[PDB]
Amino acid sequence: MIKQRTLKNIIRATGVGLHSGEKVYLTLKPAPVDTGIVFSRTDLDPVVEIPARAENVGETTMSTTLVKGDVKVDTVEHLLSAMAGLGIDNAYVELSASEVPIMDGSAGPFVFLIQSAGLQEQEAAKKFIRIKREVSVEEGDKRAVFVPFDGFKVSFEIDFDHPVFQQASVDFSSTSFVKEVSRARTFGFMRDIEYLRSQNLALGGSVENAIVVDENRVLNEDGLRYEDEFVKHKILDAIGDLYLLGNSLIGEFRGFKSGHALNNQLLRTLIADKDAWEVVTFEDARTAPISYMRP
Ligand SMILES: C[C@H](O)c1nccn1Cc1cc(C#Cc2ccc(CCCO)cc2)on1
Ligand SMILES: [Zn+2]
Repeated sequence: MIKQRTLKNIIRATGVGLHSGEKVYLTLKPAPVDTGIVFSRTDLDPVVEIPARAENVGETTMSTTLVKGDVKVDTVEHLLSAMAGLGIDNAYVELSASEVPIMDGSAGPFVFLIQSAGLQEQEAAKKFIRIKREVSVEEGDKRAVFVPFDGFKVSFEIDFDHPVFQQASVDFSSTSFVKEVSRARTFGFMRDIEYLRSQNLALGGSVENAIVVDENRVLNEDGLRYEDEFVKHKILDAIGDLYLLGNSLIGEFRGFKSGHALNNQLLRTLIADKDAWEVVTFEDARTAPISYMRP
């Protein structure tokens, strides 16, 4: 059967929050079956724990923020993307501050650390949420859509009014999340330093953790990791936001200029429409529509 997975070993990492600019220490730990992904602020006394679920998303401005009362865990999406890509069902994520570290701006450092720790299969069937009806949310010209699909696939399209320009579609049962998506970096326009550092955001942002773009070009000296890196990163963001569902998806997501707000809203509409989805397990991995890497 397709079995639940956790980490084989604990792993640690350190870095800076993109938005807050704070040094943060990160600890990923194994967790028992049906725990899901749980974030833990271990700098507070008592320790405050926020399950990574759609219901705990409190802010969606330029990142996906988990919130429980007055306590937040900011920028969960890239880490959650890495967990989903390697099929981690259960894990404690400890943090010494209010934000996941940005690392290099992509999921690469996370997938690397996870696979270094190794994966551990658990004796419980993995639960999947299967999309059985189209579910669509729109707001003005942006749209986010679930469509039934025998597998897992993400299509995205962005329309930035900028000289450097986009669309991509990836089927994750036939192409590698790691090779083709995980290295795609966070990005920001120099245009938006008015906006960002008037809202006191992106305090930790630099060329070390983001593609910086002026009116005409990428300012990073070594340029781009992929020709379509921007749209690839949006796909990475979506995978992260969709994992707040609490179970892995069988279906297709289509994004049209969507982002954190509209992705979360899709999940909330999905959850609410119980005719559009079902929980399923696979007693024989050989007949299942998706597959994962050997542990
Ligand atoms: C964090 C979220 O998941 C995300 N992924 C891609 C973009 N975004 C949104 C975003 C994007 C950003 C950003 C940014 C920025 C701007 C300027 C600089 C350097 C300027 C001179 O050294 C560095 C970084 O902040 N939030
Ligand atoms: Zn991102």
